[PDB]
Amino acid sequence: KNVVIYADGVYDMLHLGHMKQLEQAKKLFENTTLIVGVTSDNETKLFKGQVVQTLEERTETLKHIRWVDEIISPCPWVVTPEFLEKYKIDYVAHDDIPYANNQKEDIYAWLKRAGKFKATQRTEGVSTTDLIVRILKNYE
Amino acid sequence: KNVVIYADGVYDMLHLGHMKQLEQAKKLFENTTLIVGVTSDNETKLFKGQVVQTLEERTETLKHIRWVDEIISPCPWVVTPEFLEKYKIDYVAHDDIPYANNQKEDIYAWLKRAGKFKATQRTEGVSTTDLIVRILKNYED
Ligand SMILES: C[N+](C)(C)CCOP(=O)([O-])OP(=O)(O)OC[C@H]1O[C@@H](n2ccc(N)nc2=O)[C@H](O)[C@@H]1O
Ligand SMILES: C[N+](C)(C)CCOP(=O)([O-])OP(=O)(O)OC[C@H]1O[C@@H](n2ccc(N)nc2=O)[C@H](O)[C@@H]1O
Repeated sequence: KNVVIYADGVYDMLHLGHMKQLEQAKKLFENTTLIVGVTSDNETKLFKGQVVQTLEERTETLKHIRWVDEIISPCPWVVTPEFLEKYKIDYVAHDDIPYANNQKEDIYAWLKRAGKFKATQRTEGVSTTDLIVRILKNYE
Repeated sequence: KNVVIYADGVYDMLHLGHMKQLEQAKKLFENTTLIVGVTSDNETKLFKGQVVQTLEERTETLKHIRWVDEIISPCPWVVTPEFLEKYKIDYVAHDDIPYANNQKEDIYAWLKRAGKFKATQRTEGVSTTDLIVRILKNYED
């Protein structure tokens, strides 16, 4: 009854949305190991856009989060079944929103069809960027 | 054996500096209870300046940090002997820069004289605002 959970992400400018996500992942079953995958600077730039923080920084911050049991740094961009079998992963946690890879429309779709995906919910309006937006409007 | 450490703060827009301070506090001794105090919205505006996040949001964020054993929200601005009595605190953990208000040049002074203060180190250039400065200095994002 100990279920391995893999949640992957850039985890740039770690903020309460990520932390709450990691909490949902950890708490999907009574007993878990939560493995966090953090993407590389270079893949993140190729496929998404430039990263504010290096992989080292993004990895360091996540060590402070209560829910995290293990970290894979760097992690791959797309989840392969070789990868699930290597880290003994039972389910992959991430939001519902289809995640495009330029021509490939949802890199998580295979996992949903395979029965190996658990949806977590986004939290809105608490990003590191929304916080600065509040500062620039209390000025004004 | 078990030592009770009290770290107090605003803990606005929680960032790696804060987390590292808490980590240091927690690890001051082999066995500890880390109690974190989080200041009220109105006292923070009155004694320090704008607080971006409410008391509820600052409290919630700290819920997620590995080192935190207990939170006192809201906490008082100035530590008193009665407060250390109430929670059984051995040491208050904070950076060693004297912290002024209207009445005293260092609100930590009595604890420092009393052998009841543990200095933690600041970590510079990792704040939530410093991160947003790196986006803006290189708008290539
Ligand atoms: C690169 N991948 C495909 C391997 C995973 C990347 O995933 P991502 O770009 O959604 O990364 P991210 O760092 O933005 O999000 C990481 C995790 O944070 C969660 N998240 C993020 C922001 C937010 N406001 N609420 C959230 O719940 C996302 O749902 C995701 O589950
Ligand atoms: C208001 N008090 C007097 C009740 C508590 C102290 O309030 P404060 O203004 O220092 O709060 P703060 O939130 O700015 O910082 C709280 C704690 O994080 C530490 N800190 C802060 C910023 C930073 N870059 N590194 C840190 O180590 C501070 O030294 C302090 O120990």
